[PDB]
Amino acid sequence: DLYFQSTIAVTGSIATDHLMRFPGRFSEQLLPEHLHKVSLSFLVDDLVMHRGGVAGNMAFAIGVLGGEVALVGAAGADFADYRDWLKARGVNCDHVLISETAHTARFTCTTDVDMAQIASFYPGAMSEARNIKLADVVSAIGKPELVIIGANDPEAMFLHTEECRKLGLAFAADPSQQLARLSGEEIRRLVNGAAYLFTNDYEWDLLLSKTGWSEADVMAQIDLRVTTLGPKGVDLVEPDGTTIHVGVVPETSQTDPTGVGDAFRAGFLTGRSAGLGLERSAQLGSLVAVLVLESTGTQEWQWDYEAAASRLAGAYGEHAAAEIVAVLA
Amino acid sequence: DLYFQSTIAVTGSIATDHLMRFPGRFSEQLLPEHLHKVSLSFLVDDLVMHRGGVAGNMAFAIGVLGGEVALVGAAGADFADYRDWLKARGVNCDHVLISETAHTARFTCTTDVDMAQIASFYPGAMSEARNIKLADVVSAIGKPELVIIGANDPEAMFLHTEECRKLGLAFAADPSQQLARLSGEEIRRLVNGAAYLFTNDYEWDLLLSKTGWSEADVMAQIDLRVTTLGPKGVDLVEPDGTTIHVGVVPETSQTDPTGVGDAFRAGFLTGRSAGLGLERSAQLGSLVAVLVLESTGTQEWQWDYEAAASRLAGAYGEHAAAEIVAVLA
Ligand SMILES: Nc1ncnc2c1ncn2[C@@H]1O[C@@H](CO)[C@@H](O)[C@H]1O
Ligand SMILES: Nc1ncnc2c1ncn2[C@@H]1O[C@@H](CO)[C@@H](O)[C@H]1O
Repeated sequence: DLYFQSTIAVTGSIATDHLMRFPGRFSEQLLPEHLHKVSLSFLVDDLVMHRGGVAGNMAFAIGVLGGEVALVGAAGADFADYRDWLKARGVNCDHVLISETAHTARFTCTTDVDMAQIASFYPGAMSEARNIKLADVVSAIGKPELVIIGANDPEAMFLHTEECRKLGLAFAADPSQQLARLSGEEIRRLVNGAAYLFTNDYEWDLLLSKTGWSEADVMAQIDLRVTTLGPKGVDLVEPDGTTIHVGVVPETSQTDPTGVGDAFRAGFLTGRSAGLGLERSAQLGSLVAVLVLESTGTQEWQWDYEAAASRLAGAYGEHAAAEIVAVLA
Repeated sequence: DLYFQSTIAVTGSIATDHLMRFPGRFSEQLLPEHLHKVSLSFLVDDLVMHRGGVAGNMAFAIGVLGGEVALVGAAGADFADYRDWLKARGVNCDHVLISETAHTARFTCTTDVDMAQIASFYPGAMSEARNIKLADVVSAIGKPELVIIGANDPEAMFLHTEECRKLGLAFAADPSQQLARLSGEEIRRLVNGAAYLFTNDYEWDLLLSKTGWSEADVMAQIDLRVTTLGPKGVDLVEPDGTTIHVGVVPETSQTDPTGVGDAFRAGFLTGRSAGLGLERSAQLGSLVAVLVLESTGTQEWQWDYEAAASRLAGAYGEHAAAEIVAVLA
């Protein structure tokens, strides 16, 4: 592709999140005989609304961190206010498709005492993301260094990936939130040639369960597997074997785990974009991740290059801290 | 209790239900390693709003069937319209507590291809049900023949049960939807002296799991256990052993399983109130149940004493049909 260069393009959902808390344990209610057919209803304690969508969340964090970033997804007419919120953190919202008729997607999530999460996602306007052409985005802003293919309209996820394939754009397969809806055929066609494959360990097992793939089958198709491991940090795997592991940044609170994955990805890719190695990028990712864990909502954390250095030092040593803080603003 | 007699009083929730469909299988996404901590998000196909709440649903069906019924629960100021809907089917709504400040409860439910259900319930005004005194209801309308203690504000469930205990009113323990939220101590104190204990088989196992009780411990405290069994119908158990079983009324469609339990209970109790035996009452219950299964929403079915006779005959024989249709309007 001989077109001019220029950014991270974040594709994926744009939504309003309704986050609720169940003051009990989901596992305790999940009987393994009855898992053939669940019958679950959780009386919640709390209900609160925040800006969301995987693409919204990732684009926001890249912007906070000072990265150049374009948000590419479909929203309802209601988007104008959310746009202003994103633009305030430097997010390019020019290529957001605004539906003439449909409402911005709605996420309804319940979190339990162990940070387990059970949620529904109503697409609304998201379904129109299949009508967005990345070719038009590239035309206007140049080739991005990376396109993130986040959870989105299932058809859009594939069309965007195919467009990256034919445009010769590097892409990160980040199907996370959609693995439950996507068939094994649908997951398989998103993976080949990915610079990065992002998931957590559950989703990793779900992917391999539904694809019929072994880990070896996947590593042959991708440049890097990134698998977050909850409290055990993150694994960075290479073509066949080499594995870098970074442990979490210890949390002061487990408030709300929504968007923790999105935040890690944004920090990590920002790190990678700034010439940081895999280990250092994952350490920065882990910090943004914990900042999200300690706040309610996905985009309600702050940046403060002083507190960042301090925390990174405390978890990873002062070499890590100094290396990360430097390659930034 | 030497106060004058008169009705079924239905206590439990009053809500707005948001019902969604996941065009996949929950079980297929539920990995049994990862059940320690789930991470589930379902892209849904459909979102629709209907009148709901266990008490709303049960009171509605008793009313449709021509029964005398009083609805006792807490709702928001928004209740006026829902009231008119209930009154149109003969439901006494005089003893509904209307919150000055809080919103009518919200149920958000996702149903999969196998009729499994995963849901959140936001109490809002329901929490004020703990301020309702059944003594005041009894004062105004006389002693009901039965009080149903449906899923409600957890504290209200117990206060209502205690009030039935001291007022000497027969009550049906129907904790179904709240078993997930209630502790084992909280479930245990709802059961003693119940004329009926209603659940499905999952909830039955959940109850015994969380109470630390054996089936024998429960049967010693209640007059009858009624355990619905999905496609395998319903078990009616007696103090120690005698078990009547009634199989389902074969469905023409599996549209929406929400409120199927509530409908069975309403039909069964209506049957019991009309001097029908346990078997005949469960057969009538099973019909209301299938009528709910075949419609979207909980209160969107109809009555048509001609089609009722026909269906009952087809499933249970024409003796059953004639016996049930007779003791009604
Ligand atoms: N199935 C889904 N499809 C697209 N986005 C989703 C889905 N489930 C959750 N999300 C978004 O992902 C979360 C953060 O990772 C929320 O902000 C929510 O809006
Ligand atoms: N946890 C709960 N507490 C009270 N009512 C509930 C709960 N979960 C579901 N419901 C109500 O029960 C359903 C029917 O049984 C819905 O109409 C819903 O409003």
